Formats: sequence, C-alpha cells, structure tokens
Amino acid sequence: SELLVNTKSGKVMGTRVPVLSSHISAFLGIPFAEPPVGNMRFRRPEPKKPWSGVWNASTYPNNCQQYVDEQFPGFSGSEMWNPNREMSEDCLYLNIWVPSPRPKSTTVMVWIYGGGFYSGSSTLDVYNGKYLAYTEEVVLVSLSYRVGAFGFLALHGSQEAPGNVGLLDQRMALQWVHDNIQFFGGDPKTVTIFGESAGGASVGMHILSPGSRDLFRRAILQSGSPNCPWASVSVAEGRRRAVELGRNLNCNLNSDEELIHCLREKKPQELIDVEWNVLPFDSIFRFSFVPVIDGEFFPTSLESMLNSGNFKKTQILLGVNKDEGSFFLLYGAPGFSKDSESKISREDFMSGVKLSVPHANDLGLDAVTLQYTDWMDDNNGIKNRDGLDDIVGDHNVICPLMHFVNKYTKFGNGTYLYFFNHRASNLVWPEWMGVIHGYEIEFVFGLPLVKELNYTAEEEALSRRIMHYWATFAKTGNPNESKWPLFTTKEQKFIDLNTEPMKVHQRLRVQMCVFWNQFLPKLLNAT
Amino acid sequence: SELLVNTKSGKVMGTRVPVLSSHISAFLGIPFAEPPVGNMRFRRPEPKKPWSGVWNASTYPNNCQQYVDEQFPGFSGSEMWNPNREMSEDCLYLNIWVPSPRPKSTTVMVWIYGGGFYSGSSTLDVYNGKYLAYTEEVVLVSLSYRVGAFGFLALHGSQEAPGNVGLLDQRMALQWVHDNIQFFGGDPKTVTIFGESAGGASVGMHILSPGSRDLFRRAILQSGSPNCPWASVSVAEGRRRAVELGRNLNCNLNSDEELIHCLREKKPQELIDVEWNVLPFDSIFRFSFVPVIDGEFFPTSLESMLNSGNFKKTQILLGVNKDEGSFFLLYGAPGFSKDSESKISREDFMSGVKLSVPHANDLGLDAVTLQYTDWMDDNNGIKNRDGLDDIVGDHNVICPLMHFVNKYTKFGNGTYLYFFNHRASNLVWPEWMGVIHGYEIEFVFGLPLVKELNYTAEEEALSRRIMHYWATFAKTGNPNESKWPLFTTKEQKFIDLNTEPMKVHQRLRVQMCVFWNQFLPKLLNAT
Ligand SMILES: CC[N+](C)(C)c1cccc(O)c1
Ligand SMILES: CC[N+](C)(C)c1cccc(O)c1
Repeated sequence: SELLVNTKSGKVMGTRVPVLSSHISAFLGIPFAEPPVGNMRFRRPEPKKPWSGVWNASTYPNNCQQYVDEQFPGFSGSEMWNPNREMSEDCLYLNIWVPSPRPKSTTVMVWIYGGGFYSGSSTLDVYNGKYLAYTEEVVLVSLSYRVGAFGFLALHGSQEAPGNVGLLDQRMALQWVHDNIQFFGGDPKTVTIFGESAGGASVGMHILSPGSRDLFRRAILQSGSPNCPWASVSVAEGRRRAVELGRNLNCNLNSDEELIHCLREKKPQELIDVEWNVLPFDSIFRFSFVPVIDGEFFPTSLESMLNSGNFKKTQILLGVNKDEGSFFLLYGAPGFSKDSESKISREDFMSGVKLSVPHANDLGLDAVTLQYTDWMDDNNGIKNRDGLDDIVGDHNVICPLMHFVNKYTKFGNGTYLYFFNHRASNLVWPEWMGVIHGYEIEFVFGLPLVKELNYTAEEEALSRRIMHYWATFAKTGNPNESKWPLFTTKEQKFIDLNTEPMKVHQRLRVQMCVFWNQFLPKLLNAT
Repeated sequence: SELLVNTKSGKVMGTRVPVLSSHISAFLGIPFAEPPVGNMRFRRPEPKKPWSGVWNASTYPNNCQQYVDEQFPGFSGSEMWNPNREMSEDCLYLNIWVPSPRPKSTTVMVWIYGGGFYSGSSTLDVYNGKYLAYTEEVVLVSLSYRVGAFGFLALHGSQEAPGNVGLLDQRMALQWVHDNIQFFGGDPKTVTIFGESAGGASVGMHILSPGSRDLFRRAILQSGSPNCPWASVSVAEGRRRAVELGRNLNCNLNSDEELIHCLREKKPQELIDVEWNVLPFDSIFRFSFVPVIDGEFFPTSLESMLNSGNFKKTQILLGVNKDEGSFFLLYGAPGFSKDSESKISREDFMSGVKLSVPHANDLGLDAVTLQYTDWMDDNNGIKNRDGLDDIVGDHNVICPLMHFVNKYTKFGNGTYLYFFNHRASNLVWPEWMGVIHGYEIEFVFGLPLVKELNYTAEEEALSRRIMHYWATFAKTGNPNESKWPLFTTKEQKFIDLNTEPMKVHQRLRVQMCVFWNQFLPKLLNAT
C-alpha cells in the first residue's frame, strides 16, 4: 500500500489526508532519535534504535517542552504559534507529506520552525505541509528539535550538557531524511532545508557547521540568519546563563555535575518558569538558551567563517519581512498595546531604543537615536512608533541578514533575495504592526488556498507564486522557471513579494545597515 | 556747508557723491586711531590725537596689509574682494555716508567687513553704502580693522602683542561713532553694527565682550557668529602660531620680546608670505590669525558666556546663505575647478571631509561620512559634490550659527532669522557653487538698483526688501513695519530671502545641526 513504507529504521504505517479536492499520504510522528528523557536531558541526541512491526504514523507527535504564550488568551493571532499538542521531553519526531501517487524520486523540502529557540512545534496549523506537497509535488518534511534549556543549555566542556544539542537534533533528522527519504519517493540528493527566524538562522548554521553541509543541497532562510544578534552566545555567556538558571532552582552550584544532576531532576515546567530570569540585560529580541560558539559545531567565530568562505557553497534563497520589529515591541516595549494605535512618546521611544540595543553604551544609544529620529518632528507619535519598529527590525533581522548575504554571495553559488511586504487581508493583529515577523509562513505553506480561511483572490495567487518560487528553487537552485534577479555583490538586486506585480529593487536598506553593520560596531568598539 | 562737519576730533571736509538720480554727503577716510605703524605694530589701537584745520574726507583711505587673492587673476568674482586701494599699516580709518539734507538724528548703521580675519577692506565696491544711506535715509558707517598677523597675532601675557587688537580697532571706531555720530545727524543711541562672516562673527563678539556692549544698540549677523569653528583660538594656539610665524622668518625665539621685535622689523609682505604656514592642520575654512579667548576681551569661554546669558541682551537679526561651503572647496578641495561641473569622486569626497573636519578622528570622519552620504548612490559625482558643500557649510557657518541663536534667544530680546537662497542672475561663479558665501552683501547694499550692473527686475525688488528689512530693523528692533516671524526656541520660525514671495519655515537644518552641535562633539569627546 501507498501508506506502508519500509525504512532503514522500521516499517511505517502512514495515513491518507485530504488536500483541496484530492489526497496525499501523511507520515507523522516518525521517531528519528531516542527520547531525550531521563539522564539524557541536555545530552546529545541518540539515534532511534530500529523497531519491529509497523510504526503508526497517522497522528502528530507531542511537542517539545516550551514557554507557552499566555499574553493574549484566546487571541488566535498569538495562540496559533502555541503548542497545539501535549508537550513532552519525548518530542524528537518528524513528519512527511507525500504526493499521491507516491513519487519515484522527487525534490525534498525540510522545514525547521522558528521561535527564538525557546519555542516552536512542527504540528502548528500554519506548518501544515499538505498544500505545498500537493501543489508542488514535493516531499515535505518538517522536523522538531529541543528548544529552551532542554535543547540549548550550555555547560561547555561537560559531556552531559555540551550545548547546541537542539542543533544536533535537527542534524539527526537531516541524517534520517538523508538515509530514508528515498523510500518515500524523495531524492536524498535534492533536499532543501528552509526555516523562519530561529529556523532560518538554524539553516545558515547547518550551512556553516562542517558536520552538516553534506546532508542537504540547497537552503532557504526566512527572516533569520546565523549571525543574528540573538541567534548565539559565547561559551562563557552560555555557562553564565546555565549557572544562573541553576541558581534560580536552588541547585548545588559547586560543579557542572552537581548543577546538571539538579537540573535533570527538576520538572520541565520548573526550568521554564525561571527561564527568562537568566538573560543578562533588560532587552527585547533576546532569548535565554541559544546556540553557543563552542568550537565543535562551529569551528570558530561566525564572522571569520563568513570572511574566509568556510561554509557550504551552494544556492540560497532568503528574505525579510517589511516590519520585523512590531511583534517584539508589542510584547516588551512600553507604550505598545495590541488594541491601541501605539503612538509612542519620546520618553517611551528612548526606552524602546534602550531595550533594542542592550549592549550599546550611551554614545551608541545616541547614535541610534540620531539615525532613527526625525528632528523636524521628533514628537510625532506615529513616527516614533515606526522608528522603533525599524530599529528592532534592522538590528535584529534585516541588517544581520544583509551582512550574511553579502558575505555569502562572495563565495556562494547563487543568491536570491526577497522583501515580503504584503499584509494579509485577514490579519488579526493591529494594523500598526504592519507586515509582521512570521506572517510570510502562511503564504509559503499555501494557506491562502483554503477558502474557508477567507483570503483574497490575489492572495491565493501570491501564495501559489511563492510556493512555486520556493519549490522551483529547491528543485533547481533557481526560483524562476518576471524573472527574480540573482543577487550579486555589485548590483545587489532583490524583489518584492506582494500581491502587486513584482518589482526589482537594489541595495536593501543600505543606509540603515551601513550604520548597523559598519558604523555602530566601530563606535562601540572605539568607545 | 553740508560737507563741513565739526567733531570732537577735528573739522572734517566731506564730499558730495551722486546716488541714483540724486546726491548724498560722503565723509571717507576719517581717522579713528593712531596709525599702528612702527613699534605700535601688534599693539592695541591708540586714539586719534585731535587735529587742527579741516581734514579732507573726499577719498577712500588705504587698505590694511593683507593676503591678496591671486587665484583667478582678472576674474571679477574674486578680485571684487581684493583690496582696491594701496595697502598700508596706516589703515585705521572709517567712512560715513550721510543723506542730503543731513538728518538731525537718524538711525546709524556700522558695517564690519568679513574676510576670515585675514582680509577685508572698507572700500570695496560691494561695500559702497551710498545706496543704503540714500534709500533708507540712514547714516551708514563702514569701519576698518587690522587683519592677519597685524591685527590678531597673539602673544598672550605680552603687552606688545596682546592679541585681539583687530577686535579693539573695531571697538575704537564704535567709540568714535558713539562720540561723534551726532554731528553727522546720526543718533548715537540707535547704532546698529552689522557684518558678514568674520564681520558677522565680530558683531557677536562685541555682543559678548563686556567692554563693547554699551557702544551699540542692535546687531545684524550675516553668515557668521562668535562660536564659529574658525572664529577663535586658545591663547596657547595663538602663541603656538605666533611662534611658528617667527620661526618662518628666522626670528630669535628665546623671548616674546625678541620674537616681537623681530616681527616688528620685518616688512608687512614678509609676514603675509608665510602667514598660512602656521596653521596646525591640512584644512579648509581655517584662518591663521584670529581672535583669542584671552580672558580680557572675552571674560571666559564663549559657550559658558552663551550658557549663562553673559552677553548684551537686545534684538539681533541673523542668517545664512544656502551654499556656505562652495567657495572654500573650490579653493582648497581636490576635484573642484572654477570652470568644471566639479563632479566629485568618493576618493576626492573623503579627502574633502578630511579637510573639512581637521580635528576629527577616524570615528568622527566616519560619522560625518555616514551622515552626508547617500549609500544608495554613493558614487554619484553631483551628490558627492553637494554633500561636501553642505558639510563645509553646516559645520563652519550654519550650525555654529544655529547654536548661537538658540542660546541667544533664551535671554535675548527678539531674534529674526533669514535663509538667503537666491542666486543673482549676473553671478560670475560657476553654477555648482550655488548661493555663495558673501553674495547676500550686494543685495544688502542695494547694488541691484544700479541698472548698469544688469540685475533682474525682481532682484531690484529683493534688494529693496532686504535694505528695508535691514534699515527698519536697526531703527526699531523689528524688520517688519508678509511678517517675518520672530525666532523663538519653541517654534524656531525663520524665513526665506529670495525673489519669490517670502515663506516661513521652522527648525533650520535641525537634522544636520543636531549631529554637528550635539552628537559629533560628544563622539569625539568620548573617543
Ligand atoms: C512571531 C511568531 N513566531 C512564532 C514566528 C516567533 C516567535 C518568537 C520569536 C520569533 O523570532 C518568531
Ligand atoms: C567669500 C568672499 N568673502 C570676502 C566674503 C570672504 C573671504 C574669505 C573668508 C570669508 O568668510 C569670506
């Protein structure tokens, strides 16, 4: 049967799922590793020991333990990212969508979810890969990885809590995908890994890490990149933060071993409850447990790896959303309210800039303000609001990203850059947040095709355009079959991704990113 | 007779000069001090000992020794500022234009010429006050002061070369004007001193210096202010520079006395020939001998005097020209040519920024470039040219000026601000220099009235508008009799001075001046 697949790990019994007016095969909850429960907590992922009999892949697996967003109870706009399944340390599973009839050797797409590394689930409705698989005839895989302390606690030097295990979970699923995707009709030599924000940053990290380059062909980075200010921390900082977490749970802090045994004995929720109290600054767009520059997964500093072309050379497709910042301001910046226009005063604005650049000194904060302030209307509430959004966005997502493309393109084999600036008609978030972080996902996953979701006609088109772009690029290394220009260091071409007839632009936010990528860094170094 | 005037200094025989289709009285070359020749060189100005018999004031006096501009031989646009008379250390004279019939007690206007303190003459044709006097029925006085080493050499602590003597020459003429203007029909209690660039900066210095406040009523500052980066130097710098000048002439440098005797024995031209070799940096818009913050003429630092309201409180009328920088770039910046479009490359642009901010460090130079560069078209020759012009202008004239108005208005009694941005139709300078430094003078002195000068009809109007504004403000402390708004710290209103129907704007170049007045200063201090 089309639902019974044999794999090097065991037999898998999938399920037939309905798509639009047809069907596809669905293999959900396939284990790719040993449950990271018990003294395995914080440990590197273990390979799933093969099984006997058919594994039932007809229902989504559990979700990884993680901070749940209770900020707006019942508000779909926020709950849609919350885990829709029971949480559990036993969460290392992957899901595959397979076209019906099963392909003999088609292109594979692996999705790596986002969540600032502290959250994420492969089972969210927005990550339902049935539409992409059906529409673009691609084998769509969605993996899961330990998030929060569970996946990134880093007691560097220890083997019980090495750090980056969440990064290893991803890799192992990539390995599982490499090793068994042929049995699902997928071509293991044409596997494209794509992700958003933390997933988008993860992708580039696999591009960078030597132990991961050989396991995938092409990559798609959405609103995230390896060098994002919040995507990593030094071994020391990770240590610092690991200890602090221990401190918060009344743990013996005399040795890694005492510390780690302690943390291993505390309930998942116990680590989560105090997870944000370890950050080093009052700040926004900063997450507690993230990848560490350990010298293992990452041979060295990301910048030198970038600088010396020490990374897998291939084709990459990446982009950013118009308003990357809003989301984070509405959640931790004063003056912002989900239900108000959020006109921001200068006192509040200047507070926002302090939360945005936590590492900046007074001069740095002053340089940022000078640059993002209209001194001819410095008391405008709208201009201050928007100014804050651009700051959170440029510094955390768009500028870090432009640095990575510019550096990548130098040695890479084809760069394609998009700028998503279309606000879904049915968006439930206040208008002032604009084209919000993570709201390109639904277009990439072809949600606009399901009419009972009420998208506009041109949004359906947009979704098919992006889905094709995404699927066609994965298949060939080029989004084109009206041509989306190749990104080059000289011309710096890039395009818009909206319901209007695509347009080609140059030098994405140069002014602001020169400041963020070259000037500020220098200033703060000098001072 | 209307030409014979008795004064507390002696009888003066003037001359009748023709204006438009009528006449006026002219008293030119009246001595206000003892010739600063001999061992008097560098010494403070001495009062003119009274004379017997009638003094012949029918021909302009000599001009003060000074660097002559030979950059464009025969080019009127530059020679028009050159001395049109024989130069001589015997140059402390003043000129008065008196309406015919002589007024009984009318408003007096004293003009203090510009020239970056190294040049200037009261006898230039552009400074011919017959038009203003006739048209506005005002007693127009034009003084002269020692310029260059002769007027500003500063061996602070010495009495032979105290420094600022050029500033004292001005004062003494002001005193002479105070003491004898009544005999010419001028009201000594309604004397307005106005000047351009160095004269405009001089004016504000007399506003500041305690020993000068009582000698005038109102002030008009054109394209210059006391705190201009080039208007003053510390006693040390002046000393440093005085010695260096001595070094250049093979002078005993063992004592002020040996040094000064040496300099006193060298010919005027000898000091001039080496006058520019003492500057401390490769730079533009920097002059060798300028006022020194000596603690005598200036009680203390200009900023604290500004900060504590330690200055004469009255009404002031000041402004700037659209393109203050061009002139200085065309003369010392690479890439600029009087006869070319002057499209500037980035290599040349970056050289310009180095010459513009000589005291800036690498970070400072980088902050300036970031701010004045269009990184979306950083290779534009026109944009680089213009960018350089704005830099030389904002930092040397417009921003220093905005700081002085903002500080002044705080304790002042009426501020009126103009922005001259009209390029005379008959301008002989290349179009790219735009509305050039010092080209408002001719409008203020009503040159556009003499048809054989070929101005347009609306330029004639402009000139009468400004002349009235200038004369009406001096008479009443208000330019208005369509109303030129009063400058206030809150609103920051100011107007345009061009052939088009005046318009009111706010916050003159805020963006750029916040950077220049607040950010940069801080940056360079921090680093
Ligand atoms: C904005 C919603 N989404 C789940 C994508 C999310 C949440 C936290 C951090 C992120 O970078 C992104
Ligand atoms: C630009 C011509 N003018 C004589 C007014 C002049 C010359 C030198 C320095 C100045 O600030 C102004």
